[PDB]
Amino acid sequence: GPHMATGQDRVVALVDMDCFFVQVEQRQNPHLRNKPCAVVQYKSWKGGGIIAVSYEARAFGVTRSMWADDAKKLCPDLLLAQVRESRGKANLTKYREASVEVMEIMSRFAVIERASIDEAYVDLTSAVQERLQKLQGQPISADLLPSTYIEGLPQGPTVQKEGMRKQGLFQWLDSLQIDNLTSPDLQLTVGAVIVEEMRAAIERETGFQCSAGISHNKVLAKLACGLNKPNRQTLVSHGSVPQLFSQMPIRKIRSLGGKLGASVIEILGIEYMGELTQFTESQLQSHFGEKNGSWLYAMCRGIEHDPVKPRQLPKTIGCSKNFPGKTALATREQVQWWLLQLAQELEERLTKDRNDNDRVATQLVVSIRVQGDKRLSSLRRCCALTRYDAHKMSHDAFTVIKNCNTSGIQTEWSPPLTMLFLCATKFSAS
DNA sequence: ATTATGACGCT
DNA sequence: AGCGTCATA
Ligand SMILES: [Ca+2]
Ligand SMILES: [Mg+2]
Ligand SMILES: [Mg+2]
Repeated sequence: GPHMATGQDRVVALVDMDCFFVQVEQRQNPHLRNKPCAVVQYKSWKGGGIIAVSYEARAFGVTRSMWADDAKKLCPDLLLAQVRESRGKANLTKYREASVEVMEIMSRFAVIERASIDEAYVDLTSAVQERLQKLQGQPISADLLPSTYIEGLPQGPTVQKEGMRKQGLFQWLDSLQIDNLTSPDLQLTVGAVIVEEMRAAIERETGFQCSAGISHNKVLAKLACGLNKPNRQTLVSHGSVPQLFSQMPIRKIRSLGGKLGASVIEILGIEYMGELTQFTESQLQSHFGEKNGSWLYAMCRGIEHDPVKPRQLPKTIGCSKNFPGKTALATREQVQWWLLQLAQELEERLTKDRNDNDRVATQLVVSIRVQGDKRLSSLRRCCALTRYDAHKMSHDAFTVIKNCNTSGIQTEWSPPLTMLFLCATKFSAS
């Protein structure tokens, strides 16, 4: 009743760049614009592995993780851009720098949490309040929401996509009560107005297009963002949740796409998020633990409290290379040479990070994989990171891992190494 | 032979 | 600490 929290206290958005690495390459090379194209890494093995795909190329069935040679079978005219290679390995600097461009623009509008290289959560609660004041009970025009979808509308008693969008928008705005500054639906709507403006700014100042979700929390905002891509934004109201969740596979909700989601489905014998409402909080805790159970109980009702953390910079700076199949490292000279290549890229990124961001990493984490192990990482060891020097870091990395060498011969390395990873962590102000 | 990352949870 | 899970291009 009057004491039941509805999780409508905040306005939260999730902004996600459309086919990000592709857009970075298309800005640089106009010949790639408005074409089926993809970004690939390496080239020798099956034409390279695809890591990003334009919407034009997706229409042919091209996807992430596909070999370019196979993608070319679906899309003969597919254009490719290759990730830069430095020191024998893929180098993602261009994309990291493009990400910074976008994150800095978003930060002008509100506090953001960097969620990945191409997405950020935005806490719009305060900005919405401000804007509501300037508004002075004034109605919100559809013209202010030119790329917004209202999930679940239109409904009730045109055959084009943009027509449906506008019909839904009209029904929503027609129902809106603007004299109530505390109406959660109004708050979301003003949130959407602001996100339109943020998205226009990103495009104007970078050339990049993105999509966005606007709701009352991070999980719903993230889900909303994916509902209408590319180049559009979607508002998911509290009221829209029961219908939305009634047919939403559990695995679509962030954090349930893996083993836990699978167990929820298996143990409870359900398929859709909405079916969770029929269990008690204690029942859910009994199966999935205290934390996950409480989270599930609230989430299936559209409620979640994870804050947008004020963090625009990554917490770690890492460098990784796989050495698949026959390329696995089997000699000490090999292992040392590659530890050095990695350490050299790490040093470059760390030094730049110190100058830009006034901080210094203090821990070096070294991880390897050995041939045969099914896990992504076989062994993780840490040592002190006291100086930004590539020769030192690589020597230290070798020191922490050298005991892994089963070989009776000092010069040989067995079992061969299929992955090396150096990560700088535990930053302190400087 | 997806790869190269990056955040957070468990014990 | 070191391992595991889930997620990004
Ligand atoms: Ca994206
Ligand atoms: Mg993304
Ligand atoms: Mg993606």
